[PDB]
Amino acid sequence: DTRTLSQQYLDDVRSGAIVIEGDSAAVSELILKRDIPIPYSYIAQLFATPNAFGSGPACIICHGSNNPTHAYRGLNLSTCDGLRNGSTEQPARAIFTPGEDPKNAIIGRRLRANRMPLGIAFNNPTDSAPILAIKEWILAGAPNDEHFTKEILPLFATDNTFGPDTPHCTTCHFSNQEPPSFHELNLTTYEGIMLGADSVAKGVDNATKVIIPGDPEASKVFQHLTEDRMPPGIDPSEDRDHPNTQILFAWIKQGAKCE
Amino acid sequence: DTRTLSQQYLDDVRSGAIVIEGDSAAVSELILKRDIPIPYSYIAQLFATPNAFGSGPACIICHGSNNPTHAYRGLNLSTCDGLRNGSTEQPARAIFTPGEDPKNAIIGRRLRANRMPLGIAFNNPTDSAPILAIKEWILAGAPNDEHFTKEILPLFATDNTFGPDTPHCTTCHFSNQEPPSFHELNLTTYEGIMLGADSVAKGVDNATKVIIPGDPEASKVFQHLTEDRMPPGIDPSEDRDHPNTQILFAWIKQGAKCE
Amino acid sequence: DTRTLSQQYLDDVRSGAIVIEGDSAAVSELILKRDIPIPYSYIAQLFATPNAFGSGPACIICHGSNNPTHAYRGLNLSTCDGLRNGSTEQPARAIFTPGEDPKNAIIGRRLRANRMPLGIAFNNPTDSAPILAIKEWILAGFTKEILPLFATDNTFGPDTPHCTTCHFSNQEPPSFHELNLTTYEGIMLGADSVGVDNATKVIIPGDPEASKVFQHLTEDRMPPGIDPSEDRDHPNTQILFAWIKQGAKCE
Ligand code: HEC
Ligand code: HEC
Ligand code: HEC
Ligand code: HEC
Ligand code: HEC
Ligand code: HEC
Ligand SMILES: [Cu+2]
Ligand SMILES: [Cu+2]
Repeated sequence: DTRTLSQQYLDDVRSGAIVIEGDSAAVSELILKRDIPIPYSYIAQLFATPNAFGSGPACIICHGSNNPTHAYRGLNLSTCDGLRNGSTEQPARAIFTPGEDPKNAIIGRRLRANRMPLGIAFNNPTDSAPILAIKEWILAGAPNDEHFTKEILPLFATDNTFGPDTPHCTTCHFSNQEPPSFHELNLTTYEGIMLGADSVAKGVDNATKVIIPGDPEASKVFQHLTEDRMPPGIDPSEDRDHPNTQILFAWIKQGAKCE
Repeated sequence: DTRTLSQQYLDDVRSGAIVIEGDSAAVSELILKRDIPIPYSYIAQLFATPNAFGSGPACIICHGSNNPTHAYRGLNLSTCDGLRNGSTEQPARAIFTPGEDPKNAIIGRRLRANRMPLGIAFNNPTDSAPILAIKEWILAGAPNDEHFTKEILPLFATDNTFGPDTPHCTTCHFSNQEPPSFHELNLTTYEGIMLGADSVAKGVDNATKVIIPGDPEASKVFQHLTEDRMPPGIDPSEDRDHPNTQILFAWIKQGAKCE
Repeated sequence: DTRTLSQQYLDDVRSGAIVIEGDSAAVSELILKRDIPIPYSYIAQLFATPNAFGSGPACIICHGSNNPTHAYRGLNLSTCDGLRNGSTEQPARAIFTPGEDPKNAIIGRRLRANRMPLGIAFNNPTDSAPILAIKEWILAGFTKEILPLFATDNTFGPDTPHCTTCHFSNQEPPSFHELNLTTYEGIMLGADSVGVDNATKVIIPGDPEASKVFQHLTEDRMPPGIDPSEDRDHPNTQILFAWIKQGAKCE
């Protein structure tokens, strides 16, 4: 106990414990690192203010109610209870779990995860023929059979597969070396797809699995194929590590408290 | 219909009914088109936040009371009731009518209509001699008589008429061909003035009469001469179709409900 | 005199009393000039909103409480009484005085005074060897121990220009705010000597805290890491000062 915020700051400026890289810095090093408590009052404002996590209309316009005709998915982001409840319209689901890191919970993917193939517009269907094919393949336990090789593998290497005028996934995900291949993810072979991302620069048994056999809902490929970044139409190049995103995550790790 | 937002959406991307042009898109096709209900809470934030409709101070600073010594025109934009009442200081007048399209109501012109001649500074009087002349000419039924040709017609073709270092209207409004004449409006002759704008590339059925004989208050000419765009000093080139404006308009058409 | 806001305006467009220079103008000529009353409701929104005075996180995040372990300096900017009270943590002190101009008060300096040397990062210490050397000299009311620090590169932190880089002459361009930091007299005369006997005094002997030099050396502009070139006369700053001068009223 006992040592003040001011006291640690004076000590950390002294030790060089504060590192400054593309500030931002004020937030990572003085707010998150020292685990300062975030009031719901600030979070409420975030969901209610246009451009709060990146370019686009305020979240509560489209998600301002638990009535599915007044709000998409009957998701009410405008109150603390509404946030904690998540989507109401069938199929109902929480968009995060209080006290747990939401980085990969639904609210996190919707704020940070660009839909794939990178740049594809939201008015392309998320239940098209190929997506549904990939879905069934994952359900099937993600087999390396004849069917996969002829009917599934080329989806990652063929132009205009998931919408008009879009590049094959293989354009950007084709090796295990970062530069030039993003997240060290290789989608050219079965072996590469099941291996997943970040397999070199951070373990190989600690790879970020991108297909989870039997569970399409949790498979990062399927998610990126079917989930549009919010607010709809946001440009993929907008900061995925926006301070407001981070502060929101912090408030959730702290218990998503209502005061 | 009794169909939910989500359902309308999954149906609209499939059919291709969603058109994307320079977002904007999220707002026009998902918010306005689907007739989503706008809460007063958001509107309040619009009038209380600086730069909400384009660059400048928050509206409620200058319009925060029905007491004419605390607020210009005794106009209170800070409460729902204040909005509905409008300007209180004599001459008292509503600034919109609940349930009616406000695009050309007082609130609409003050957000979207740049004062003419374009760019003229707001510290130029709005009751100068030329304006009053034009006012009276419209009161008289806008005759094409001897008087008009001599005393009124040149007011649109003479530099520095409505203020210092301002170009003649005739600089930008001189034919019915857009490029080069703005809004296809011609102020060089009586015939052109009564004809009005937008009569050509979209026909005589999208014509916009710009002088309404017997009513200066309703004549778009008189309006542009006397009404400074808000907040004062806002650059003419600021988006005249700001999303928050479009949302403000929507809330008014829905009835300006206070919850 | 008993004319409404609207009436004063019409008289002022007519009189030419309204002057427009790089707007900005609406707030200086219509809000501040006519002393429109500023509501606390707006002021609260200012401390609660990110980027309200320039780039950076909202003030009430780091200063949201009178508990020095939940808010820096035990300063609560999130309530009206919190504001008036100021810093709770020792040394406890108010950050402004209601009814008095706050421009060079603590809240004003933190909004408007870029830390020196210009551009210096906030993770550089403010009780380092050179600065502490200087603190005692002002307390004392020389040439070898104090003076050279203003013409020396990398004095107060790594990769920083010597103060003399920007303050080396008598008039404005190329010397900012007409201040010359190379000699004893230029330092005691102060800035804006072109002045010359009402020049903005920059050192107050016996009082480090009111000496503008000590202030700029030890006080980081808020929010921390804000780029020095961000408008130092932000309209929201000006409105806040207006609210303080009006009595810092809570209703
Ligand atoms: C309309 C203009 C929207 C705005 C503004 C925001 N979102 Fe949204 N959201 C919108 C649609 C059409 C959908 C898909 C609906 C469907 O039935 O498929 C979504 C989806 C979400 C979700 C996921 C819902 C779920 O998994 O059950 C989330 C978590 C979400 N949106 C959040 C969100 C946030 C945080 C926003 C502001 C930054 C935001 N949305 C804006 C439409 C619109
Ligand atoms: C470049 C033009 C790309 C194409 C084509 C595809 N993706 Fe992509 N991917 C790209 C980037 C820049 C990123 C990083 C995140 C960001 O939005 O900037 C990603 C990431 C993924 C991931 C997540 C990886 C993780 O470690 O969590 C997945 C699962 C993914 N990409 C899959 C994927 C698929 C299936 C694609 C084709 C349909 C595809 N990507 C195309 C860039 C590009
Ligand atoms: C002062 C700094 C102002 C700010 C900020 C805004 N407005 Fe304003 N407004 C101001 C003046 C000096 C005037 C004209 C006064 C006169 O006596 O003629 C106006 C006028 C309006 C009106 C017209 C109402 C009428 O009855 O004629 C409207 C509807 C209006 N202003 C709205 C408005 C909005 C929406 C603002 C924010 C975007 C806004 N004003 C800012 C002074 C100031
Ligand atoms: C160019 C430098 C212009 C001068 C000089 C004047 N106006 Fe104009 N006007 C201009 C533009 C670009 C527009 C479109 C709206 C915008 O703000 O960008 C207009 C519009 C009008 C209108 C309304 C037209 C409509 O379709 O409703 C009117 C009635 C009008 N302008 C009249 C007008 C008068 C009387 C002028 C001289 C005092 C004048 N304009 C100058 C560009 C320019
Ligand atoms: C953390 C991320 C902060 C944000 C956001 C803001 N400020 Fe701050 N402030 C912060 C620190 C680390 C310090 C120094 C602490 C120390 O012990 O020296 C300060 C200091 C101030 C002060 C001075 C208080 C005093 O007693 O002298 C003031 C008046 C101040 N800060 C105000 C302020 C404002 C107005 C902010 C938003 C615009 C703001 N701070 C943001 C940390 C952080
Ligand atoms: C530029 C490269 C600078 C260096 C190096 C130093 N200062 Fe400076 N100073 C600079 C500017 C552009 C300004 C104007 C205000 C602003 O923040 O932009 C200032 C201001 C001061 C003042 C106050 C002047 C006044 O009229 O009140 C002081 C007292 C001051 N600066 C002192 C100072 C010291 C002690 C420096 C080195 C240790 C120093 N300055 C370096 C630009 C630059
Ligand atoms: Cu302890
Ligand atoms: Cu029906």
